[PDB]
Order: sequence, then C-alpha cells, then structure tokens
Amino acid sequence: QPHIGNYRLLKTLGKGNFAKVKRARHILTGREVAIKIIDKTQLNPTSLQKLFREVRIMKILNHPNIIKLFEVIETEKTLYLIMEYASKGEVYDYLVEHGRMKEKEARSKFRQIVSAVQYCHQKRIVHRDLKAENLLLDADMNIKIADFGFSNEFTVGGKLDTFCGSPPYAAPELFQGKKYDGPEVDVWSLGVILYTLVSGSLPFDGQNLKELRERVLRGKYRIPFYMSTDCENLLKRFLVLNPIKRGTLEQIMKDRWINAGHEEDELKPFVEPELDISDQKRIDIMVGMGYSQEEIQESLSKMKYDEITATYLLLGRKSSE
Ligand SMILES: O=C1COc2ccc(-c3cnc4ccccn34)nc2N1C[C@H]1CCCCCN1
Ligand SMILES: [Cl-]
Repeated sequence: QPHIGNYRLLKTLGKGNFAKVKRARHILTGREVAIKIIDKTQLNPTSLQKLFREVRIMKILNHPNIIKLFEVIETEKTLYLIMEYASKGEVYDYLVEHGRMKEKEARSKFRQIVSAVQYCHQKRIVHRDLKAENLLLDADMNIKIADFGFSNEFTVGGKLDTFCGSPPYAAPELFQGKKYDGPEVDVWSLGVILYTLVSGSLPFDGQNLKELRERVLRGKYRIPFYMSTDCENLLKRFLVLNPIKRGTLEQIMKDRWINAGHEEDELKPFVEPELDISDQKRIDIMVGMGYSQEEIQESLSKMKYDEITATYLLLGRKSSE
C-alpha cells in the first residue's frame, strides 16, 4: 500500500482542479487523517507562490470547527497537506440523505459555523466560497469547515462550481460586477447556509446561471410554514441585498434564535487558547518513538508542521475504531 512519510494512503475522497484528497492513516499513532495532494508540476510560478501563501494561512487557523493542519510534506513534484479527517462527510450529502434539520440541530451547527467564520474574519481572512459541500461533519456531528484560505483551483471543487465558487451561495454584489473580497460576501453565504440547514433546500436556484443570477439579485425567497419567526428574523440579517446593511457576525452572535437554549452561554467571538506544548505524557510517548525531547520542543515552539509536530497534535486527538 502506497505511503507518504509516516502516512499510509487509503481511498480517494475527492478529486478536481489541481487537487486530490485522500483518507490516510498516521502509522505511528493510528489516527486517521485527510491529505490534500497538489501536483506542483501543473502550476506556473505565480500560482505556485499563491499556493504557498494560502498554505501559510492554513497554518495559522486553529479553531475547533475549522479543518486543522497537522503536517506539510513537500517533494520536488508534489505538495501534501495532512489535515483533520471529518468522518461523517459533507453537510451537502447529509441533507440529501436525511432532509432538513430540526431547528435545535441546525442551531448547534450554525453556532459552530458562525464562530469559525467570525474567527477568520478577525484575521481578515474571507472564505469566499462557503457552501454545503465544504461544511464537513466529524464523528460527533461537529462542523469542520474545509478549504478556508484556499482559492478554488486548490480545492477539489463542488458539483456546480462556476466563476470559482458555488453560484447558489454567491452574494448579489458578485453578479453585479462589484467588489468581491470583504467579509460581507461570506455573511450572505452564511444566510444561504442557514436556510439550507433548516429547509433542506436552497433559497435561490435556477435551471441555468442566468435564471439563478436573477433570483439572487431580486433577493426574494420562500419562508416555509414550519420555520420559526425567530429563524426567519435571523435570515433577514444575512440575506440583505445591500452589503453594508447586512449584520456583521459579531452583531449576529447576539441574535435571539442563535442563542435560544443558550441563555447563560451567549455566542461570542472565539478566543484561541495557547497550545500546551509541554504535555509530558505525550512527550514520553514520542521519546519512545525515537524522537528526542529537545527536538520536540524545537518543532513545537517554532510550530514547524514537520513529522514531530504532527505526531504530538495527533496524540492529542482521540483514537477511533
Ligand atoms: O468531494 C468530497 C466527497 O465527500 C467527502 C467526504 C469526506 C471528505 C472529507 C473528510 N475529511 C476531510 C478533510 C478535508 C477535506 C475533505 N474531507 N471530503 C469529501 N469530499 C471533498 C470535500 C472537500 C471540500 C470541497 C468541496 C467538496 N467536499
Ligand atoms: Cl490502514
């Protein structure tokens, strides 16, 4: 069975553009991972430098509902990004199989989604292509957002991608030729996401791009009879045609619907904790693998994304049968 570094490569999860993503297993710890594989020989110098800038963004996104990077392996021809594996797959497929979520379930996921996106907006990182296909689910049904920081050509793509993203989630200012790079475009996409979680369907659709474009620009969508008033009111804060009249995520975190059942636990911007790099239990395990204590401290304190960092972080995740 093919390997790369400390990883046994397993089945392909997806493939498209310049990327493939495979399930794999870290041999030293037994932990499952996902590996994004990019054939560098397909890239020109400009696109190669763009890819490396986007990897450097991935390196600093550390949120429980954002797919985490564990290791970078680079050969002359190929870049490998070893990432968290979300074992329950795409929200897209989950909604197709099971239908709409009850509002209690949708709220749990949406609090995670909003926290993850607001955290990246703090660092002035805009996703620009949030969609059901890159909202993933871990073994406990927690959200893990994929491809935050990456341009479309370095993702395997979703089914309907056109103009570098999924058209049903594209903000109206993109169809009018307007600026397309600030947090407001993600806020629109989040409104489309909330609607799809609670209804099982998209608010704006069409048989072709021209029809969908006109539906998005008109901004009108159906409110299902079963949707609560508070959910409808929350959607009104995302799905606003004029971008500067949209809520910011920090304001939306105070919304009644998003905090229902969380009256003593109001949603607030994520505060990243400092990484404990001194866990002697894991350090002793790694010494047993032949790593030295001094090289563990060097790799973790400089956050190198080498085989030592990956092993330490993976030992901090629960195993799975
Ligand atoms: O296309 C499929 C088919 O179904 C899947 C099932 C599981 C995973 C998966 C699990 N854990 C991770 C970590 C990173 C990336 C993907 N995954 N992916 C997939 N995708 C890839 C996924 C990547 C984001 C861009 C749009 C397409 N979705
Ligand atoms: Cl295996």
